[PDB]
Amino acid sequence: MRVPYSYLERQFADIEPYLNDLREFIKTADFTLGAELEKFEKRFAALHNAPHAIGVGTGTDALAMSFKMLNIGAGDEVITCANTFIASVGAIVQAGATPVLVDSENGYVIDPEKIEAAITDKTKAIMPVHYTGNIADMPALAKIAKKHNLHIVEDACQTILGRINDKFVGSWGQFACFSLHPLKNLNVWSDAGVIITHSDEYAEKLRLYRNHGLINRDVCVEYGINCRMDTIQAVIANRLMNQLETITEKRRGIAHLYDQSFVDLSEFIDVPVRREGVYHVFHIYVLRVKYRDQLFQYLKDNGIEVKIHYPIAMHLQPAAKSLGYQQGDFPMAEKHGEAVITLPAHPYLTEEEINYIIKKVREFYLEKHYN
Ligand SMILES: Cc1ncc(COP(=O)(O)O)c(CN)c1O
Ligand code: NA
Ligand code: NA
Ligand code: NA
Repeated sequence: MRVPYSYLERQFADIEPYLNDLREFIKTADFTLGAELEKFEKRFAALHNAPHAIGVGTGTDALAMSFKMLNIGAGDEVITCANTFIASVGAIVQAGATPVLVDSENGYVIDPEKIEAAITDKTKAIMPVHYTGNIADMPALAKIAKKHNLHIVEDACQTILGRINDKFVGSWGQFACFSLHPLKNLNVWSDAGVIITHSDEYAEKLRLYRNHGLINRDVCVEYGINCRMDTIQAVIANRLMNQLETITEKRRGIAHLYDQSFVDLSEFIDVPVRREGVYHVFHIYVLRVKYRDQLFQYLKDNGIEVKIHYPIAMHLQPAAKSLGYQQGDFPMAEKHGEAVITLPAHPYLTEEEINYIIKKVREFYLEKHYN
């Protein structure tokens, strides 16, 4: 059996309804900041019980633009996690700020107990990453931010529908930033980002900033950039998001089945603790395992498209050299690169495929293929 990591071919196999939507959309020629984009934004904001969503060019830009709104840039420090995707740190640098790294904890998110030690006179914000779809410990982070007068920007680019009990992501930061770039639980056919905020003023400012600072075709009130989400992609999003809630819950269901299927293999497989009240959206299903390289080769040889997210931690990337960190600074993020593997875990998998993955993972260890 070959079990694909990507579900895109399956997800968009029933293609005609999308093409039909496009056929009608093209007649309107409403390509730029059009009605469909506003429709999308209102639905997306509502999903997170927030008053405003602003569609922008990419998730990375969403983060950088959030820092711009907060006047965070040259000479400022932004604390984030050493265990994350490059764009998290890239966005800080794009804004002109200096990224400062803190280790992760049991569930791949920023360790709240390690944040204060990293605070300096230059710190202006904390940027927790809701990494793998897990939600950072926001009440703890909010407490720290309040104590030190710091802004929070939530990197939710893997975390549409993320929530802790009564509070959706976006409840704590001035901004929460998301991505619709495939793959995501809600993905369009290109790059796209979204900023949500509860601030009327910041929402208005962002709508100017994403569109050259133009308040109308004749007047630019303040220099801005060209960074808006495409109206035509909002067409795609508006159809797919009809399935967003079901996609996300089914993905959680698969993750739970995996958690249960490996519970007796704690000698070989470390399943992260699932924190109470935390609606982990399982963007990816990541385990820490023994003999990781060997397991990876084995599963691949058996047709399962496993991946590693990611082998080289932020502080060990060539781009990060000038930050001055060294191997040993971030033990959790370092062990992560050595130990993690990601299993295909998307809701377009068949029951047979999911069972096959479980069988092969167990078999590797039970039959001692590591020897
Ligand atoms: C944690 C994280 N933050 C930011 C981004 C950047 O998002 P985008 O690809 O839309 O720029 C990504 C990638 N989607 C991400 O995984
Ligand atoms: Na935590
Ligand atoms: Na996804
Ligand atoms: Na496009």
